[PDB]
Amino acid sequence: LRDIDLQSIQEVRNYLEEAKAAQKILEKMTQSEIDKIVESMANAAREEAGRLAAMAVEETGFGNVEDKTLKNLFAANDVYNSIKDVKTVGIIRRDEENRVWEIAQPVGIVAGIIPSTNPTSTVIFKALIAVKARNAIVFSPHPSAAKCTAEAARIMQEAAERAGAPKGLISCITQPTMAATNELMKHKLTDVILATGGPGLVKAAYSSGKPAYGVGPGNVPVYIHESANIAKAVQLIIQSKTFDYGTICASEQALLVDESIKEKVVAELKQQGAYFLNEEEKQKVASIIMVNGSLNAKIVGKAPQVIAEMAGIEIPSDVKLLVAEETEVGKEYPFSIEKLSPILAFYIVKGMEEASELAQKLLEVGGLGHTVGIHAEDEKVIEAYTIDKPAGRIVVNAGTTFGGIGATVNVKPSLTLGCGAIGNNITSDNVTVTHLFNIKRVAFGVREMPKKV
Amino acid sequence: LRDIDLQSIQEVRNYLEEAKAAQKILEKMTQSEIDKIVESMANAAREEAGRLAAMAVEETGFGNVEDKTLKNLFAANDVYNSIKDVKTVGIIRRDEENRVWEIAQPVGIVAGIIPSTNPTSTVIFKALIAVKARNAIVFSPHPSAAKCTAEAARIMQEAAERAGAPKGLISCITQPTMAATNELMKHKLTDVILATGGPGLVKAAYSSGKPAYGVGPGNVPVYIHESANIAKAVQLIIQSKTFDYGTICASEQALLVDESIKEKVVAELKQQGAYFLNEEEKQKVASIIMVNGSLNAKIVGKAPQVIAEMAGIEIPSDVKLLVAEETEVGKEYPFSIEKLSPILAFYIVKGMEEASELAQKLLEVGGLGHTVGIHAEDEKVIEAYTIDKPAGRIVVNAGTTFGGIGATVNVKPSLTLGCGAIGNNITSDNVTVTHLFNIKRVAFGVREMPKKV
Amino acid sequence: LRDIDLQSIQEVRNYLEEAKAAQKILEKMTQSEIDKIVESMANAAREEAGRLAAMAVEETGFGNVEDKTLKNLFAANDVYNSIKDVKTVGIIRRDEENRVWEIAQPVGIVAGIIPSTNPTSTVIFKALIAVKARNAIVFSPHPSAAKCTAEAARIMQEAAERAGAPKGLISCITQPTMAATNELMKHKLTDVILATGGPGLVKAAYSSGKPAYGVGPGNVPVYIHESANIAKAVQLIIQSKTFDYGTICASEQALLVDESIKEKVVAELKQQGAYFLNEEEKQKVASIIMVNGSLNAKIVGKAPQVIAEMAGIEIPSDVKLLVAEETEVGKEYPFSIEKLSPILAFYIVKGMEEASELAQKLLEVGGLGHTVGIHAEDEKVIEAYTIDKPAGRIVVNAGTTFGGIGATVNVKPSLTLGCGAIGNNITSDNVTVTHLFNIKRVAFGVREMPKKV
Amino acid sequence: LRDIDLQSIQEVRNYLEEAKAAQKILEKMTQSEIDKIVESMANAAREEAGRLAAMAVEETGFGNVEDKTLKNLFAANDVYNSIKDVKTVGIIRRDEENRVWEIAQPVGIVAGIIPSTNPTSTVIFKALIAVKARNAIVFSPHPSAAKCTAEAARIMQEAAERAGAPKGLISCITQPTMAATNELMKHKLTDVILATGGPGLVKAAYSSGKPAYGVGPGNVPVYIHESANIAKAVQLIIQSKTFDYGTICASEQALLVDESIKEKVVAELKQQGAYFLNEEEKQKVASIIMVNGSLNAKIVGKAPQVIAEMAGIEIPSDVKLLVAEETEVGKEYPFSIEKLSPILAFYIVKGMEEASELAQKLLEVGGLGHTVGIHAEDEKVIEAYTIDKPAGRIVVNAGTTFGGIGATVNVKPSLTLGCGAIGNNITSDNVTVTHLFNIKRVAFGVREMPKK
Ligand SMILES: [Mg+2]
Ligand SMILES: [Mg+2]
Ligand SMILES: [Mg+2]
Ligand SMILES: [Mg+2]
Repeated sequence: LRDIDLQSIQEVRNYLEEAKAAQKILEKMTQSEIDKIVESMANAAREEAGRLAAMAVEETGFGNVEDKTLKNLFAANDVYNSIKDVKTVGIIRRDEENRVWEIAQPVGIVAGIIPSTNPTSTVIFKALIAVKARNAIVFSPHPSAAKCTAEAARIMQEAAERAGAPKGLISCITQPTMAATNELMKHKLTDVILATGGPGLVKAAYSSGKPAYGVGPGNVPVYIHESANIAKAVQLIIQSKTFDYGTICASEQALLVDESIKEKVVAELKQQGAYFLNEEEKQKVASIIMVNGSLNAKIVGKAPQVIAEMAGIEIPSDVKLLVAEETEVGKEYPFSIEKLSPILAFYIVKGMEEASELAQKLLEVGGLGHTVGIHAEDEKVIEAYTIDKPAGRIVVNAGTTFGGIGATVNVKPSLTLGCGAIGNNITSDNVTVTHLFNIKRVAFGVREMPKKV
Repeated sequence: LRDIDLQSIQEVRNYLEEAKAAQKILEKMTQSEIDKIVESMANAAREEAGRLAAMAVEETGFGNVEDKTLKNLFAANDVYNSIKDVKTVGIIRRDEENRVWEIAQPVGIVAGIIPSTNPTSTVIFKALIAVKARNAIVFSPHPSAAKCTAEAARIMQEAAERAGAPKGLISCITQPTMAATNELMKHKLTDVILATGGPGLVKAAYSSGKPAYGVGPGNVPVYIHESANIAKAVQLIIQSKTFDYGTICASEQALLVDESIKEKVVAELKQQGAYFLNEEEKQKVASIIMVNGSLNAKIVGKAPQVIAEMAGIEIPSDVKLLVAEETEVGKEYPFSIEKLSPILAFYIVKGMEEASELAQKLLEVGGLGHTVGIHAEDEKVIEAYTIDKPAGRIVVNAGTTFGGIGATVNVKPSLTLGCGAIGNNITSDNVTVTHLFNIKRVAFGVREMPKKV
Repeated sequence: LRDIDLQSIQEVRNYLEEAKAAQKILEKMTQSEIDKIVESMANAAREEAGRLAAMAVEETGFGNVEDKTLKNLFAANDVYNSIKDVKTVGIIRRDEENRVWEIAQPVGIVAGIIPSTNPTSTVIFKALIAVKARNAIVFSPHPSAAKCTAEAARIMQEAAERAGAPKGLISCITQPTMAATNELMKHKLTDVILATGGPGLVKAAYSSGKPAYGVGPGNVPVYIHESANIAKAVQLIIQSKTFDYGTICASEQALLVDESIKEKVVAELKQQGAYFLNEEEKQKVASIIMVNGSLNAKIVGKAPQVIAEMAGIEIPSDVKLLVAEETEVGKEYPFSIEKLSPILAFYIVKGMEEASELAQKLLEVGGLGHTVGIHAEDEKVIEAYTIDKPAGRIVVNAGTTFGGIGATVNVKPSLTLGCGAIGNNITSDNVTVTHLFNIKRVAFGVREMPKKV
Repeated sequence: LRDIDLQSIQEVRNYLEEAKAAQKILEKMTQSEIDKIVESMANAAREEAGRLAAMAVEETGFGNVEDKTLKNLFAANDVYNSIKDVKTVGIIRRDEENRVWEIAQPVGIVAGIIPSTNPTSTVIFKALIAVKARNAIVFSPHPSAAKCTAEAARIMQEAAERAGAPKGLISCITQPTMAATNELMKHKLTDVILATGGPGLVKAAYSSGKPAYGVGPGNVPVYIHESANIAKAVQLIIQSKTFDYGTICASEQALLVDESIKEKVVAELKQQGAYFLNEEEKQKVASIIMVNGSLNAKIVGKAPQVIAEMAGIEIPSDVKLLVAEETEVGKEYPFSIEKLSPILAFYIVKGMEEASELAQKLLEVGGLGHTVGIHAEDEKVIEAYTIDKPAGRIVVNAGTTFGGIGATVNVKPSLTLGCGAIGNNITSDNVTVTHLFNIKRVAFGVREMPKK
């Protein structure tokens, strides 16, 4: 075979056949044996966190090395700790009085689609949950992130083998193509797809004929209520928003601010490193946010100074993020969409009801089912505001990046955030190890069936 | 007539838009208002169980009215009782230690695909679980069951309306066509597909671009170990196998019997109404079990006497099931496949190990992930036999029809039995109300994110 | 509004069924009855040519009324004269020495796809050749020209009918949709597709499952050799290029001019109304020629003054066309593409070999198999230049608009110009009446077949 | 084996790229150089006719070696003779009074789809007409005839190359797959599809995005009018019908016979080797004509004795064809469909009018646009009968096999019989060399364009 599309198809087929053999071997191991493999994988991810981070920044041009290192550690530490004690081998629950017990059943071979924004960390995370549940996994990288994705996969497989795992358990397409992605998603041997990517790739996953856990995009609106701790709220928002220069789907995109505290919030934002664009600077930044009707890849995950330069504006070197005041919401209004960069929209609101109506509109521009935030000290207000928001993660008094993924609030640590039915997803959960094994129920007859009505 | 396809598309579009408006109204109600609607629906199903049963037998030619009535009552009583106390409105859980509230979120509009074998009971089952989780539902019948399916939906909607539900909540396609099925599965307003049907239609649901809960087919092997109470085992098996003349996917298809108790088992089966075919009779029956290389629809749900007539053999009028001693397994051995009728294969085995190898082979002929059975009093044998069977329902000392669906063993009452990844499904659960709402998590800041490494 | 797609499908189905019935009636008529019908149609077109021209300019904003009026007359007169004496009924050829005779066989129902640039004239031309060949025809308009296209079809039907034609012989989709176009191209009653449109629609026609005659796009290069009558060649070029403000695919897009007459040709161009853009103005005009990577629709068929304003430059009010001197060819050099407007590129060449090289490059930019031109009085040069050019119409000493369609050179009058295999078409012919009937051959035994080798 | 699909796709891409290069070199040759290449090809086909015939019978199980040898010679002789003097290089026509020239332009690369019934003869025919028009051609065989089809191709290429043709001009997919068929039909470099096969491949060819010449199936009804020379009609009918055991699409499938001569026709048929089935025998043969609502592949191109064994009937050795009297027409009546084997239907009619009505109904069962036949000496009846038949080939006083392909009546020699719009084809012509080059017209200004 000479041509790269055919070669990539053959490569996927080889990987899946090898994965099938590897998973048969893995399924026979004890819980201790599995847990030892997962622990070794987590240890290698930890050791390799910085180096993988630097590969990703260099290859993709997104983000910064210190934050990608922390993203990798989040996968190596937080994800690992949330699954290390989960029972995944044999009988995992007995219910003596109902005369049922539950047996864990691996799904088999998982197809992992990896994003360009979180390439190495998503590999670490998916490799850990897949292998803990006793599956093999075959990865498909984004073409912009092919080399670092593959290196992360190799490190996981080699760490797994050192602890006794079989060859071919963890693999990665080396030459990404549409043909190979299509083969991986539709192949006979593929059992479950974990599709972490854009809406089109997720749509393909749910068109594949295979069971799939997809995600949806975010466009996270955050309400700062007049009861907020303003300095703390601003601190949390800025740390979350500028993390890896805004590459995570759960990051803040718009602030909705009660008019009674707007002056204080602005001053606090400015003090903590935000640059407020004037009407002319806003137009110039706006004109590079979108090209040809969608987000400009060239601003994704870029420092505020790089964005400033691209837009032809002039800012201080210590600026942490750009902010623009906004009144409108929609695709024709670039500051109201998901920006995946250190840029925030700033909407003034009269109170909670106007905030909710704006939040609903912003979610409808490419954020349904994903994440919202609120900063407030009034529980009544928090309860009334949050109850009807279409998001699987409703983050209170925390940065939405770190809350969404379960770093700083107690949802399951994950880099695959299901957006529920409203987001065209099978679940609203943070996807984790329990999504990658089936439960079999052994159940005894305890009632008699009548055969007369 | 030329344009029934276009009219059926239009009808789907009308139902979904009416379903959209209805669900919005439903979603605003209290738990008690929802529960009153569900209760009224259950009551009406109970009252109409016999009339729906009769419509289904006459229209499809499958089964008998007594058993179909019981099947409807299973949906009206067992399913109702298993969901009536489930919380589905608002905050369903507050986790004070983890600082997380769980909010129940309806998926929206469910597309319910209905099989020709369990037409009215599946409608009852799906309508109850859909409405209890605060959804609208649009049904799609098999063409050979369009009238009884639509009548069951009509009765569910009228019952719901009587107790306060909005018009348009529950609807059913009246003119089934490929175009309409396609429209329903792919339409922008459809949120989740419940696909109960053949592997073809389920594959279509997982190809639709939408989240789906599919099923897989059964081909249930049942092991009678030498330790079994033989009279009781045979009774449970015959009651289950002949229920509705064998139309339920969980019903027994092959018995695997320890040689040491073969003669007793055969004699007990004969005593309880089984007719063992001789070699000439076997071959005549085998000829009408499949046409092309697939199950012959004309024997599905037929009394033994009808089948005898079809195969041109004669049998006593009191015969309850046909049995055929067999040694081979494969698509080309018609007695080893799923027969969906009162025909049972009979395999002799030396012990448990040989039983497992045959069970495994039978499941591979179109039963993976579905159901298995075993009859035994030796607990260690039970434990050893059951641990490695690829079936979501592993039924011990009960009829597999009634065990699988949760009538006589404690799995969730359901007529949509997921077969997990091994059967191309997103779950191995008995599908129930918890599969039709997403959980949103309101989660408070409880940890700090480290700024550096 | 929601169901306009479904209504348009039903509309197509009605038209096709009525056309089938109409065509059956028409096929039984004599040659003289057919010719009377065709004559009536042509007279009606001749009478309506001005009115339909004004409708098309009004609805599409392309071109001008005087030139569209002449375009309609081309179809009502030239096309009509080229077919009125063609034999299309019964035996059309007798070969007595070969013992064979030919019988004309109508193709049946023709699907005619109509462009936005030539909406009324293409309808006239197609209706004439279809009915002359004893076919029915169902038209599909471009959306931006639906009204004037439908009105042209109506006038043709009513004229046919006045002369004795059946109802439903000529029809037109009134609400164009993708669904209707698809239905028309693929319907079981559709016999032959005339696809006059962009490469996307023609590709759809060759993917329809049906026999199709398509076109390709033009990008016509014209060589002015030093032997040319310069005043006459510039006059021919200008009249052709500015006709309907350059909407026709066969219109000149680039001039290739011998260095030795460069100054004379430039001067002659200016004298006859050409405005040569300077570097400043070039860049401004280029900015509006392409939006995204394709031709800007807003310049199509616009007077040079409109284009000047759009580009924000000032030109004298008597300017008939803009000209830009160029050296590069390719899809990123906007002056080298097909411009469908009164803009002309202008290349200097040392002589014939460099002219050929450039013409080949220019046709590769979206003109393959369509049209080329040369002005020259040297016969040897004409022969050597034309022999190897990939164009079905090779126009000598004439404007290419009028030449390509057969107004001023002797190719068959047509508005559907096949670009041959090189342009992804079944023919390189100017499509006309002989493409719309099949020939049947009645042939007698004249030789004996050997029985043995 | 797992990835033969991928290998076959790569093979197609290699052939197309080499085809491209080859055609570019071929296009520069003189008419004289082209004609020498074509002649050399036709010579080699002639020499290899018997050998190819034996391979095809062995590989496919269809027909017999003698008739297949004749079929290959028809391509090597009749097709060659019909194209060898056609002008195809450069300027092919000049017109001083209209001031127009015509230049022949090769289509480029031809994808030739080859049926299982005529596998080697169709390769010879398509290669000759494609290379004569100065094209390259890539063949796609039916899986049942892969080896003999590739060998026919190899022989043409070798012969062409001996006479100076470039490498890669003529090629053939060696392992047929769906993937490879799809690739060849849809590839960027493919210019024209010649689709000779069942309605399904033909549909795929007109669904490919590419210009295509398809065929349609035959179901040829033949009318024997009371004015016919009966002994001669029967002979022509039997020789045509039994040729290669009935594998050619133009072959007779049903006789429509004037009541007034019925007895003589029956007697004459029997005398010339026909076996008339009794009612019981008819039911048994009917039972194996159709399998699963379509023509049973297992009777295609089989001797009548072989068909007799399959049906459980007993017939003499010297029988040449089976005949059944029939009254009904439709898919539910196996004797009324296209049988591609030495089986004929026998209908009695009162006269021409019932014959036409019957002929129309038989064509609507899978024969539209293809071929029809009549045997008669009354010129007026011939004219009256033929004028309204929807067939591109209307064969008079000849066997329809040999008439339809142009062996024994003057239509262009061809094994790709277009069935017109009524047969879902772009033409009703016997496809030949002129369908494989475009005409470019060099045309001079002769008129002025006005205003108002
Ligand atoms: Mg699998
Ligand atoms: Mg929705
Ligand atoms: Mg037709
Ligand atoms: Mg080409």
